[PDB]
Amino acid sequence: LAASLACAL
Repeated sequence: LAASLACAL
């Protein structure tokens, strides 16, 4: 989940 937030942004 954490990585998905950074990736998206």
